[PDB]
This record gives sequence, structure tokens and C-alpha cells, in this order.
Amino acid sequence: TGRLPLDISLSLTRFLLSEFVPGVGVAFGLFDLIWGFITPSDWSLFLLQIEQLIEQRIETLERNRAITTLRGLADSYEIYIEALREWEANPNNAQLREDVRIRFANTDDALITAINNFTLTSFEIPLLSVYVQAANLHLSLLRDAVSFGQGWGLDIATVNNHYNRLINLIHRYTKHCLDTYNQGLENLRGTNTRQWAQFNQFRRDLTLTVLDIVALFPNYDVRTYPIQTSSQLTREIYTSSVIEDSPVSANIPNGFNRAEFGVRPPHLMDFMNSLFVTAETVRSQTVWGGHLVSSRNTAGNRINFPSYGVFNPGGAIWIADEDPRPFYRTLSDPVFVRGGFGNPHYVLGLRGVAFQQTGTNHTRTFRNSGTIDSLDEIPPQDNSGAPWNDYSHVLNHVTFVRWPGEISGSDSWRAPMFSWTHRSATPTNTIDPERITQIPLVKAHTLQSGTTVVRGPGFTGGDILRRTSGGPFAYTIVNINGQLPQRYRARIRYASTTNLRIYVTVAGERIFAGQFNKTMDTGDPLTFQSFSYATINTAFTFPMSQSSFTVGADTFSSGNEVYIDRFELIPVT
Repeated sequence: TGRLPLDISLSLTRFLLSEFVPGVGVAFGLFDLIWGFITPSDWSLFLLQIEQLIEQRIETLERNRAITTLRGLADSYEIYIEALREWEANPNNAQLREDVRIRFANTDDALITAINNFTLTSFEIPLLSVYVQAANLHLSLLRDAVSFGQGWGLDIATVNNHYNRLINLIHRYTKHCLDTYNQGLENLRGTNTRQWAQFNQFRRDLTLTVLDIVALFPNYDVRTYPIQTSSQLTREIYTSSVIEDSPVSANIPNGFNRAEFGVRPPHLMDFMNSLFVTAETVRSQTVWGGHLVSSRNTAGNRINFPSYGVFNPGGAIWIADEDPRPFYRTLSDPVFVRGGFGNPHYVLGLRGVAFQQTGTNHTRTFRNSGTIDSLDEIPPQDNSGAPWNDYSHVLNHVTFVRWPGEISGSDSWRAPMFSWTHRSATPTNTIDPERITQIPLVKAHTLQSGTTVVRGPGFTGGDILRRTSGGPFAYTIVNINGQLPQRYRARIRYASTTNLRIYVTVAGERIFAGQFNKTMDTGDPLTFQSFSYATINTAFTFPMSQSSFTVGADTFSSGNEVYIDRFELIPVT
């Protein structure tokens, strides 16, 4: 099915979040999930998805070559995997060492060629999801050369050069993907709701098939991540059947802008657990007219949002009240109905929607279910026969945009918009003594005054925090697994226009700090290279299994800019 690239990409994301371990495991994983699994016809569906979004097919001859190249890569990687497996079982065998060195080089060269072919082309945009797959495999292959090169018989300078290449290529490949994605998205920027639909489908599909993978490229830095690491994707993606399934552009002013207004501004993460909906009758059609969401932050404190649309507590429909299990699916029944000679105006709304719940698969219904299935847009990350366990995303929030055109001779537009977060972004923050644990700072529960959440540059997997003067950034509650006596060090992924002090406060008591360097200049676009890792030298323990953890930065002139993506806890053993 044409959904295959989304299915495959989310299964890969699942793997790269949950199985990034030292040894041959990642190499074997990529073979089992992608390169040994996808057929040529399957690779064609990767191209097809983006060709359809941008309404531009890749020119036939070049398209056929792309598929040939991908088939070539799978053949080359298969041979490498076999040599790698044989070598690992008997590493002192000189023949097996020579075989894996040669197969490594052959696959390296093939990927270099493939990536070049997908860059020097007028079809960079429709080739972008096969680019990200070739790039991903290349980073994995170089990680293997760094991890195993000495064992294979590569000399010190060779292994070091492959490491330097690996770090450079994380940058180059990130930069290609974001430049290409940014262009593609601007190309679809428009005026109308129909244009917004296509724009948002592109955003969503390329988040799932490209940006999610790019956000995990840093994990391939095996010198920075020499034990198992766990990432979280905290970005939201949006669905809206009212906007995306309408046969017509809504007759409303600035419809694109009004639809994009329903995307929440950057914020610390929160998780809906209550939803109440008011039905409105407009020009004879009953639709979703407004609603009330309530949520919990990562500390478990309640956040009560002002109601959306026109919400009346009386006769509200209960979808959820303080329910700890989120929804993984919507089944939407939109209505697009106009009169005829006299009354050419549309009502565009949601007549009914059913929600189905993670774990239980219980259904909660607004009026009735329909046949527009969110799983077609945001599919499971696995297939066990149970989407309610296999889901990739949970329903994080519901927004609502409206235009009461019935007042003034235009369309009656009532559009609920559904915000989905990747299940990796859990409603609480957990530190594990056997992992480098990555906690995006948007998983904080309170900002210091003067700290703002800003939209992420696109390659971090979500939003980031910014200050322009010295102070604490934000306050986080963490839950520590295992034995409190485990020592950790804190490592901060940051960008800064200035040298500065970065510190963490553990449980409100002790503050550990280091002096770190400027990484960029004021105004520079953020790239992979803008970010560095600040390792605070002092190892510490948590005094309680639930502890506060503050990240701050100090000792610089106001009007600089300091950005923090995430903190990491490294177990010291």
C-alpha cells in the first residue's frame, strides 16, 4: 500500500529510539528492518509519496536509476552484513578481517555515489526520503568502522579519519535534509485551506519519513554515545479531517493562516487527559462547535486551557475525565454540505468522531464514528494485530479554528485539529542507570522568567529553549530507576553566541558547573554544527528516587543568545 513508507519509517524510528546499543546490533537491525526487507517496488512507494505531495513525478530515466541504485545498495549491504557476522564470530581470522574491510569499503563507496546522485539532481525534494535512508545507512556503516575498525585491522589514523568523516557527515546530511525540507514546505505555502491541507500533509509525511530519522543521527556519534542511549521525539504533528478531506477550499479570508493558527505555539510538553465537547447546530448541520481540554505537565500538575470555539459546560459530551490512557486513533465523520442555486455556501465541519484508547481499545464517541481513520495518516510502529498496543503516536491535544461566515455570506467553517505526539515522549521523565538518558528540555514543567520555548530548527526532534541573559532555563522533575548510589554526570546539548558558564542543580541542593565555549554568532541559522555538548565534570548522585533537576547558564552579557536542546545523564561506572 502507498502507506508503506510511513509504516517502515516509524518501525525504523522505534528501533533507533529503543535499540541503539554498542556492537553489531544496529547494523543487523537496519538490514532486518529496511535493506533486507524492502523490494524495488517498495522503494518506488517512497518516491511516490513525495511525488504525489508536490504533484511532480521524477523524470522516468533518473527515477529508474534511483531504484537501480537502491537495489544496488541492498545487495552491497547484504554482502557486508554477511562478512561482518562471519568476522565477529572469528575476529582473529586474517581472511575474515580482509573480507569485512573490503566489503566495508565497497558499501562506503556505493553510499557515497548514491548520496551524490540524490543531491546533484533537480529532484532533491521527491528523492528526500530515499536520501535519508541512504544517509542513515552510511552513518551506521561509519559507526561500525569506528567501533570495529581496529578489530578489522584498520590502522589508528584510518579509524580516526572515519570518525572525523562520521561527524562531518552527520552535519552535511542533516543540512541537506533540512534545506530540502524547508524549500519543499515553502513551495507549498499558500492562501487557501486546500493549499494548507497539502502543506500540512507534506509537513506530516516528511516529519515521519525524514525529520524523525535526522533527529536521531547524533546517536551515531559512538564516541559521544558509547553505551546504549535513549532519545525522545517531542514535536507535534497535526491531523484535521475537516481541513484535509474537504473537496473545496473554504470560502473564508486568509484560510491558510487561519488553519495554521490552530497549530499550538511552542510550549513545554503537556499531555491531555480530559476532553469535553459541545455540539453546535449551524445552518441545519450539527457539528463540533467547541471543546475544553485539560492536561498534565511532566510534574503531574494540572493545566486548564481556556476553552476552544464556543463551549458551554451545560450538555457537554464527556470524552475523557482525568483518564491516564490517551487516545491513539480518531475515526472522523466530516460534513461538507452546501445548498444549491441560492445558498451556495458550505458548512464544513465534523459531524461525528470516535476516539479509541491506547491499551484498552475502548471507544469514546462524539455523536457517531466515521470512516476517516487517523491510522492511515499516523500508522502503528509495528504490526502485532493490535493497533491499540502498536501505536506510534498518542493524541496530545485538540485545538479548534472557526470562521462564522454564515454572518456575512461566506462558508461556515468549524475545524477541530488533532495534535499528536510520538509515544517516546513520555508523560514523565525517567533516568536509567544503564543508559545515556536524553531528556529534551521541553520536558521541563516550568520556565524561569526570561526563558522562552522557540520552534526547533527541524533537526532536534522538537522545540528548544532560549535565554538572552544569565539565569536558570527551566525546572524538571526526574524519576530515577535502580539504586540511588549510582553516580551520573550531566551533559548539556547547547548552542551559544558567547562563552558561558553552564550548570545543573540537583534536587534543589548542589550546583555543579563548567565553563564552555561560544558555538555560533548572533543571527546565524541553527545547524547541527551550532550545537555542542557541555559535559559538566563533577559526578553526583540523586538523594531521592524522585528529584528536581535544573539547567542554567550564566556569566555572559545580556543580548547574547543561548539555546538548550536537551540534557543527558551519563552513568559513571
